[PDB]
Amino acid sequence: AVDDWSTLRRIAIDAVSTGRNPELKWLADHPEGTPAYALHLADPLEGAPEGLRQCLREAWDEPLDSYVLSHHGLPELRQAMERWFADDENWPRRRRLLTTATMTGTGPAMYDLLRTIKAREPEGPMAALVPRPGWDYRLFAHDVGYEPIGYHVPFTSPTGPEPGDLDRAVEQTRAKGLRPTVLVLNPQHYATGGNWTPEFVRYALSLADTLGMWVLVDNAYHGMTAAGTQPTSTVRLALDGGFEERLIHVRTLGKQFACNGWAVGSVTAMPDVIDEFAHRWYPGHAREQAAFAGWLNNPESRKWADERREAIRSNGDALLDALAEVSNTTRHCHGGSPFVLFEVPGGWSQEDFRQRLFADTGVLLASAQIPYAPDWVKVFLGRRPDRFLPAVEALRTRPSRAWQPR
Amino acid sequence: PELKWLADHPEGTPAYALHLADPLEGAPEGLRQCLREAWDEPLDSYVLSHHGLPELRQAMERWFADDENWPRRRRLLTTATMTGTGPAMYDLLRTIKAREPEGPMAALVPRPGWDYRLFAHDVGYEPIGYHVPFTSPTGPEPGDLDRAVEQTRAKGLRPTVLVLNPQHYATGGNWTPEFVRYALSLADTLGMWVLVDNAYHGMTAAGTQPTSTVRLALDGGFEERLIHVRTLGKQFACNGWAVGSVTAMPDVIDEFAHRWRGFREYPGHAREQAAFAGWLNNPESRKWADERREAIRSNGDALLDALAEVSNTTRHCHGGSPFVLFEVPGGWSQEDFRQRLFADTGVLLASAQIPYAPDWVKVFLGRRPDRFLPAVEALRTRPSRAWQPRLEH
Repeated sequence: AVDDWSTLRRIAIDAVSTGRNPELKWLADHPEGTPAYALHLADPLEGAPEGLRQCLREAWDEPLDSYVLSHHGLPELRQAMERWFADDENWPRRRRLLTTATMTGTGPAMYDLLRTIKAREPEGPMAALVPRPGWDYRLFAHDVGYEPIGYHVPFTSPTGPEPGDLDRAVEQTRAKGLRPTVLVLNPQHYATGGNWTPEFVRYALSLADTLGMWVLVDNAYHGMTAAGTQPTSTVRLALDGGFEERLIHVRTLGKQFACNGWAVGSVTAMPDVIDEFAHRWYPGHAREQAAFAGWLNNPESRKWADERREAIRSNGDALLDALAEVSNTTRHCHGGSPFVLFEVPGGWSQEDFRQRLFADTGVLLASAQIPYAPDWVKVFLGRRPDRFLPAVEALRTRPSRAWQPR
Repeated sequence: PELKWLADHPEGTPAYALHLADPLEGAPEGLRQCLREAWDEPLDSYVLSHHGLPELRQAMERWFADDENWPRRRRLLTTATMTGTGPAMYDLLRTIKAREPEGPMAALVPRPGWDYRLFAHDVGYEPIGYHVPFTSPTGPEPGDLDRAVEQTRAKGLRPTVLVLNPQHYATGGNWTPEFVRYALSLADTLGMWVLVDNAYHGMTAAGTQPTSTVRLALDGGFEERLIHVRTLGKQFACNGWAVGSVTAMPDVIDEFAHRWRGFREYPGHAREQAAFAGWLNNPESRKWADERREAIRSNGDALLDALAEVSNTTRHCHGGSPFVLFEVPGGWSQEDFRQRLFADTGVLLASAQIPYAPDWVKVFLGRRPDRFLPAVEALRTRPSRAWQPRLEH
């Protein structure tokens, strides 16, 4: 019965404009004293696991407020992070890649990695091959001086692009007179729920090697596939295939541990690359770095992550059942990243639909943002069940004409 | 180089690292208490407002407007910064570029000064330095700005941005109202944006009145292209927290927040921001800041006294930003001097980095007296030949 309104008010309401996104106006107009549930972002508002917050609390009296004098972050965090991800992703022990810590988000990290690659490569016309739909890679690419070229990602298939989808992007890059310079992969895919095939990832890695392209793999959701799913590990496939020199792995700790605002993540690449990245393109936030190191070295973190994969599975099942009671549109729950997709009832468009649904039920859902299929909705599943299931209940019990085709 | 010396330092003797603008202290206890007490609140998520956490944006706007004596009525809007005022100035420079016609642009920056030239070059401005005299406690004169404008004109560049830093990193200067007024009126005539960095505004030695650029600007009507930037880090002994503020006209902040910052960074660090709002909204934060200006004054006096005891060179303590400057004895480069001094005394100092005066040292004063004064005593009681001239006429 516990909702999100008090927290949404604290983080989204202000006396000046809070942003251009429509949902911020809906929140500003939301009736005070009535429930509101936020399922539109991969961002659990109930907060981080207690074990992590306890690490932060217990160090309040330690001198952790200054600059951090290693540009790569605290060694204790670098080590605990590389350990946790290498185990999670079954990295081989025989590797030359080194791991550096990032403290202001992996968005900024991939922006500066695109600049790092650009600095290492001969000046010329540069394409970044990015998944479409996908996360925000195209925005960083454009601002750094690459033309972003989308490769098709089907949302109706649990298994992601086929090799021919990549080939078509390479062909369009050549037709535009550009060199294919970096390929972004995101096999636990934001935000279709896909878990791309080892077949396609191996194809992508071999094609990149043939073309001399860099491969940037974003593994934000690798550890958050629904229980019973086997996530494809790009680093394992790449190193076993002998593609290492131009591999860059990026992964936020925030999506993994319900703490997006902590902004701690990791970048793993060849030594010369992480050296240029960290020095050319002092850090801070030692309190977050010290707290994460203690948490990741605690076996409770692995237990909590395992339990969360089971919650993602059961949460999706519960949402699917509710959607079946209130609606008759197509639904997907592919299990590869923690999102459910469903089609907007006929005669509605997705924005009007979500606005009306939020007014009638208090449940705020997100546009799926699929460019070739705009009128689909996406629902994030990576929340504690005691905070996700009340939102499902509101959908199942509060009537709305949003569900009825026009 | 300095970090290397620190590593070869013998274990068993005190080392005092005074070469950074960082006290290597815990942040004020009240601030850390605010962080600790909120450990069980749900503050781990992204912030959904593109200005940062509302309670912090509001508290820091109020605290700075009081500290800097801003007029109560103004159209400027204040946003929070969550990744450093360096990235913020990078994004502000890009916001300005997007609003001006294309063509070659100069950014006028203080020389010596902070690293504004690095951001300006990166975004595609040519950085043009204006002379900042370090011997005067009041900094540049109007003709120093006029010279940079004429250099800009001779290179066929449009002067597009002027960066002002009146509590100056890192000379100690406190620039005069007359100079800042001249700079604002000249920028307005030329259509230049004024970016004022006020990192050290609240950090002047007690008894020194910092010049408030925003007050002078708004009194004179120079609002439309004014941008204020100010970190909380240097003042409140918490460089690692990367919380600060930017204030500009509403349309400028919106583009900065939505497009230039907003297409790269997602707002976060709600824990730091809530802790700062609790601190700034506590009367103890103002009391602590006042007590800190007294500590900066007494620290600088104590260093000057110790220098008079062990040395016979020119020294400055201008009182406008928390730095003491002094000249190395004859026959010493600044690097050899600081390396010898650190070896003999355990006290590590910084180069002043004055390009027209290389062999000078600077000393940051913003640290607790019970931690600064032991370093001063080390300089007095540990003999060093660094203080003796190595030249003879």
